[PDB]
Formats: sequence, C-alpha cells, structure tokens
Amino acid sequence: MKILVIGAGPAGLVFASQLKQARPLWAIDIVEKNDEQEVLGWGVVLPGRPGQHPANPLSYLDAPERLNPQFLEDFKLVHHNEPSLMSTGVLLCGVERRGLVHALRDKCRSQGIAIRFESPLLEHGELPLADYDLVVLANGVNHKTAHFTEALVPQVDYGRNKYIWYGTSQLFDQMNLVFRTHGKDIFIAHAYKYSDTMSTFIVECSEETYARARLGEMSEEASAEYVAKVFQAELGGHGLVSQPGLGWRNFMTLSHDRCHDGKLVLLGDALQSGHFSIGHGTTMAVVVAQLLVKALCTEDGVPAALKRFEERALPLVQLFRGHADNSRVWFETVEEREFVQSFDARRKSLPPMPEALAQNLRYAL
Ligand SMILES: Cc1cc2nc3c(=O)[nH]c(=O)nc-3n(C[C@@H](O)[C@H](O)[C@@H](O)COP(=O)(O)OP(=O)(O)OC[C@H]3O[C@@H](n4cnc5c(N)ncnc54)[C@H](O)[C@@H]3O)c2cc1C
Repeated sequence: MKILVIGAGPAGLVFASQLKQARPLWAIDIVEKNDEQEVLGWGVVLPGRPGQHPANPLSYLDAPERLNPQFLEDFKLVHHNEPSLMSTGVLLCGVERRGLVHALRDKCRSQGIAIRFESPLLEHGELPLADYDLVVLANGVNHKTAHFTEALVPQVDYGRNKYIWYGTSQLFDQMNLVFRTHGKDIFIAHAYKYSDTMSTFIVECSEETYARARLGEMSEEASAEYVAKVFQAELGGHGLVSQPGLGWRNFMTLSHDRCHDGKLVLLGDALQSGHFSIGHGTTMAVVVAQLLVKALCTEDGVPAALKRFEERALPLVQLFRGHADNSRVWFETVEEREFVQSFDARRKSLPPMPEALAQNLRYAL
C-alpha cells in the first residue's frame, strides 16, 4: 500500500511510525513544509509517564528520558494575589516541543519512512492522488487555508480573547494558572516547567485589554517585558521570550462534521483543534492516529478502513470539541465573575476525557 502524509508534526509522525511498525512493507512517505530545525512552540504538557501511558507520544520513543521530561503532580491557582490552593491533579509530564518533534522524526526515519522537508503542499492540484492509496492531512491549523476540497473546509471559530505563547527561565516546578489584575485589565497566565531550565508561559487577555496596553502596536521584546512586569511576582526576575512565529493571536478552533473525503483523511489539529486550556491536543493527535492505524490493519480496503475509522473518530473529536469550548468560554468570561469551584466544573456535564481516550486506546491497540 502507498500512503502519503502531509505534515511532520505529532499527529503525522505518530501515525507514520505506528503504521510502519505494523506494516513495514507498506510504502509511507511524509512531506514537511518547514526546514528540519524549524519547530514552533515552547513546551507542552502530556498525560502520564513515558513508557507507561499509551496516550503519551514519548512512549513511542527508544529513549524518552533523553528529552529530560519534567513531571508535574500539583496545580497552583493564584486568585487575588493568593494561592487558592494546590489541588494536585494527576501525573503530567512536560517536555520540549522541538525535542519531541525531532525525536519522533528520527524514529520515523530509523524505520524507513522518508521525510521531505521544505516541501509544502497547498494547492489541490499538487495532490499526486493517482500515485497513492491514501493521503493523510495532518498539517495542523494550516488546514484552514489549505483544505484541498470544499467538502473538507473547517468550521473555524476565533477565540474571544488574545493570547501568546511565551517561554521563560523561571522554573515553575508546579503547574499554575494565575489571574493578575493590572489596572483595569485582567491577564491570565498558564505556566509549567518542561525542561531543566525552561517553562512555558501562556498569557491571554481580552481584546479590550490587548488594545489598552497596545501589546500589538508595540515591540515584541517591549510587549514581553510589559507582560513580565505584570507577573514579576510569579516570574521572579526572569523575563519572557516569544518565538518569531507565535506572537499575539486569537485561538482558532478548527472543527469538522466529517473525517474524510475519498483518498483524503484528516488527522490531529487539522481534523479538530481545541483550546489549550485543557491540554489534550497532542493526546488527541495520538489517540485518533491510532484509530486510523487500526482501521487500516483490520479493514480490507482504504474506503472500508476510512468508514470504520469515522465511526470512532468523530464521537471522540466532538467530545474533545465540547470540552474545549466549555473551558475556552469559561476563560473568556472571567472578568464577569470558592472561585476554585467553577473552574473545576467548567466542563459541564460532559463525559470525562481520560475515560474516552482509554476506551478507544484499548480498541485501536
Ligand atoms: C498556546 C498553545 C499551547 C498549547 N499547549 C499544548 C499543551 O501543553 N499540550 C498539548 O498537548 N498541546 C498543546 N498545544 C496544542 C498543539 O500543540 C496542537 O494540538 C498540535 O500539537 C497538534 O499536532 P499536529 O501534528 O496535528 O499539528 P502541528 O504541530 O501544527 O503540525 C502541522 C505540521 O504541518 C506542517 N505544515 C503545515 N501546513 C502545511 C502544509 N500546508 N503542507 C505541508 N506541510 C504543512 C507544519 O510545519 C507542521 O510540521 C498548544 C497550542 C498552543 C497554540
């Protein structure tokens, strides 16, 4: 069989490797838009301990300890200049995005999966459909501007508040979202350590706040220090550094009510993206990728496999979407608000994620 994967990110890679390992003879190639050492983002939080949790991408590496994963067991919430509590959750590990993506790429190559960098695919006329049995679209949020077919156009929902992905030397040994009211403005930060020297610092605020502080009409370094000053209490004396490709923006939720179209199948953020306020994007990429692999190893043809894939994928992506919206909305509406109670039940009466992921995991694996 011949499979083409557009996108060398978590979803694309986890699928490639998973499938190659099970079907070595199958031909699997990947095309990446960017260069080899061009990965965006700082650090991400993942479920469980590498090697012990099937949902974590680090569990598919020959040596995950190499990336120096940071294990976080506690959660600190600062509200009104006071740590409401340290309600510990479950076991989550943080690790560098770049490092993760690079490792997964080395793994695919060591398995015989070719990856052609700096080879973006945008136009539908660029799809060598007649030369492949399956085309996997795992090109992240770029899918929005490159959907290849009207029948695969996203829903696209722009988050109400602005956010930016900062990186910092301040070590947050324990996860903690902070609410700092600086003047008439409300700033929210999501921080956690992902390495021995770096922490992720996701900051967000309303459009009004973004306009008052002129975070956009200001210099990248100038905005950072400004935000760094508002949180100097939490960051100690450490500043904030942004990436040339992140910057300020509104979260785009790419939704779908269909998983495939002929030889094309969506995967990862390209299929469904969800606000980062629940940290499941990479987990979703991994679980859904496994669903496609099982379907391909059990069904006779591609069409037959896609159909069976559809069955369990959609129900899962809708649930992820459901949780992503509740959490996102909750965060967008903080100004108009035991404060540690709402945040907890913000996911309403929706079935838990860790229960749904496992259900499909035991099935695909
Ligand atoms: C602020 C923020 C914080 C987040 N924090 C977390 C977190 O802590 N935990 C978590 O799990 N996730 C987090 N995410 C989520 C996020 O990382 C995604 O869910 C992502 O990992 C999905 O993986 P992917 O491989 O599907 O996408 P991507 O990483 O976007 O990969 C897409 C790939 O396609 C390539 N490319 C894109 N367009 C094209 C094109 N048209 N054709 C060819 N190649 C193309 C890109 O270079 C990239 O290699 C965060 C996101 C943001 C925005």
